[PDB]
Formats: sequence, structure tokens, C-alpha cells
Amino acid sequence: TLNGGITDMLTELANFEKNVSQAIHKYNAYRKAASVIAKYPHKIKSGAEAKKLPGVGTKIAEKIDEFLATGKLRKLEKIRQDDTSSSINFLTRVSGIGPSAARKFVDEGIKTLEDLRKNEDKLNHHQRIGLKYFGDFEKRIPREEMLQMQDIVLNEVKKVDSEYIATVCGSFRRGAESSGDMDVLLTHPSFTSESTKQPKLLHQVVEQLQKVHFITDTLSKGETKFMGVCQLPSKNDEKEYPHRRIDIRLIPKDQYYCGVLYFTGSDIFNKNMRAHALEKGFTINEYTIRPLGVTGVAGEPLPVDSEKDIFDYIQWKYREPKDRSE
DNA sequence: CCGACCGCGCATCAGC
DNA sequence: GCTGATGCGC
DNA sequence: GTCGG
Ligand SMILES: Nc1nc2c(ncn2[C@H]2C[C@H](O)[C@@H](COP(=O)(O)OP(=O)(O)[C@H](F)P(=O)(O)O)O2)c(=O)[nH]1
Ligand SMILES: [Cl-]
Ligand SMILES: [Cl-]
Ligand SMILES: [Cl-]
Ligand SMILES: [Cl-]
Ligand SMILES: [Cl-]
Ligand SMILES: [Mg+2]
Ligand code: NA
Ligand code: NA
Ligand code: NA
Repeated sequence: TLNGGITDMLTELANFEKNVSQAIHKYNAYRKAASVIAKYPHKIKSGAEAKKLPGVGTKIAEKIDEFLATGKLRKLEKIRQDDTSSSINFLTRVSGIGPSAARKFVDEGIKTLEDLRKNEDKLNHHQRIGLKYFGDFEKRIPREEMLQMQDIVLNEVKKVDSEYIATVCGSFRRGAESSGDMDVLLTHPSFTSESTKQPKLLHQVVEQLQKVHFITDTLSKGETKFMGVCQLPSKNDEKEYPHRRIDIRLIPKDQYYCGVLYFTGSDIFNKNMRAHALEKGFTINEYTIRPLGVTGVAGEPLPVDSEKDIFDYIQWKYREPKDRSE
């Protein structure tokens, strides 16, 4: 937070471009800038100093001067004053409601928490659950609770089949003292890039977790990706914990490393690394790293036996999880 | 300039 | 039913 | 909104 004022401003701007303007590239532009600046080990003294960093162009440079000078940005002040932008921004905070749905709702006169509640009829399943736990999903999860959640998940998975391997990724794997949710990578020997010898692999796990009342709701669920809600069990007479978002990703056992690299993130770190890969002539997804041919087409998967091998391919020194928080 | 900006699973819809 | 595009999210 | 060729 050495330059918290600036990164917050930029993040607010990114959110604006994304939710209201629906200008995803501008959104990422602001995010990257915010990211490179949050990483800057100095208290920025001017937009010019900031422009030296890659990702900070002329536009952001001027805004940083305005911010440093007056402690604010007129562009944002006006944005906050605009009722439609504010309503749209607010609705996009409900899981399941994106820029389009948000603007649509606002067009229908549905602009507040109260409006959503008296209009469940107009929401799809995901949006419905997102509204239900609106407040809870806003809360952070202390690492202490992430540790309790981890323990339940690994043990419950073990009970279903001893060969399952569940790895908690996301900010948790990066050493964060608090996480926005829980991310679980799952593998089983019977499921490889080569074949699927057992059906319902992800289902059995989800099922077991619902059985012990850890998983409470489902936002979306497929053969390899579960997106839902969970809650730690509370003791007698004590207030129950907030409900939490949980994502479970089943990846081919032989593609673990690409999978854990992907799920560990951060999201921006992934974007930068994938972008660098391309420049180096490779393409990286959660399953493999493949070279790009002369035609610019993905070739066959390259051999990977550790997260480091992926880093070596694109000529990047290895970065531990804790240093990938961009 | 000007195009590139990561890559993909699930839910939903239109069009057949 | 299917396929493909879109929205949304990670 | 920013960057590289
Ligand atoms: N390539 C790519 N990868 C993405 C993207 N979004 C999320 N990811 C990856 C990396 C996250 O760590 C991981 C989990 O997604 P996440 O949204 O839970 O992020 P996270 O790192 O856990 C956050 F810090 P928190 O949840 O604690 O607030 O999913 C994306 O847009 N592109
Ligand atoms: Cl854009
Ligand atoms: Cl401001
Ligand atoms: Cl791998
Ligand atoms: Cl692949
Ligand atoms: Cl680490
Ligand atoms: Mg997470
Ligand atoms: Na710059
Ligand atoms: Na949302
Ligand atoms: Na998540």
C-alpha cells in the first residue's frame, strides 16, 4: 500500500471500463498499471516517475499527477456521481451478474439490493445464489479458516478414494494471509490426457462434500469444473461462519504441473506469463505448453515434470508461488 | 501508425 | 436434439 | 490505454 492511493484509483478506473464501458482492453490496461505500480518499491512522486514503468503510458501518467496534486481524480468523481454507472457497477458485484446483465437490469428499473430481492423471478440460478450470499462473498477468509477448510476437503476426498490428490491453490498456495475464496485442484490416476477410466470422478467428490454439509450450494457443475458454495461447521452456541465461494478443478493427472501453475495464479501473473510465452514462441494453457510453428499454430505438448520446466521453456527464472502475486 | 492484448469450462440462447 | 456464439467466471 | 516493430 506504499502507493495505495494510486493503485486504488487505477483499480476503480479498471472496474469502470469493464463494468460500464465494456472496454475489456482498457480494463486490463488499468489493471496492469495498477499491478506494476503496487510492485514498485518506492513512493511515487510524479506521473513521470511512474511512466518509466511498463504499462504506465501518457494517460495514466497525467492522472497520477492529478491524484498526487489534489488527492483525487475528477473523472472518477463524476463517475461516482452518475447514477447509471453506479447502479451498473454495484450490480456487477453480485456473482452471476456481469456488465451486460447489469446494464439490462438497470434498464428494467432494477438498480438496488432491494430491487434484486423482490425480483428473484428474473434471475438465473447462479445470480440467485450470488444474491443470497451477497454479503458473505464480500468477506475475506483468514488463512486460519483456509487451513480448517483445507483439512476438511483433503480428508473428505481421501475418504472417497485414497488415490485422489487435492491441492489448494489460488492465493492460499501463494502464502496469502487471507483469501477471497478457496480453489481446489483435483487429480485421480484414472483420469489422464490419455483416457478417462472412471466416470463421475468430480461428482463423487462434490457429492461427499455435500453429504458432510461442507458444500451448501452449486453455481455451476460439469465433468471437470465445480463452482459453488461451502461453509465451515460451527460449534454449539457460536455464530456460524460466513458462506464461502469454492471452485474445484479436475485436471488430468499427467498434466498436474500446468494445472497447478494455472490454478496458483495470480490471474494477472498468468496473463503476463502466457503473453511472454507467446513472444517466446509457445502457448500455455492449464493442460500443457506447446510451441508455435512457423504458421503460428500450436504444436504437440512439450514434456513437463515440474513447474520449473515451464518457466525454463520461456526462459524465465523460476518464481516461487509467493512471488506470483501480481 | 496499428494491431495485439491468455486461454478456457459451464450456462444459456438462437437457429437449425 | 445438435452446434456455435455469447455471457460470465476462474 | 499501452506497447512493439
Ligand atoms: N489464465 C488465467 N488464469 C486465471 C484467470 N482468472 C483466474 N485465474 C487463475 C489464477 C488464480 O490464482 C486462480 C484462482 O482464481 P481466483 O479468482 O480465486 O484468484 P486467486 O488468486 O485465488 C485470488 F487472489 P482470491 O480468490 O484469493 O481473491 O485461477 C484468468 O483470467 N486467466
Ligand atoms: Cl477496450
Ligand atoms: Cl478519486
Ligand atoms: Cl504438466
Ligand atoms: Cl492442450
Ligand atoms: Cl511460495
Ligand atoms: Mg481464489
Ligand atoms: Na511506461
Ligand atoms: Na458479478
Ligand atoms: Na476461485
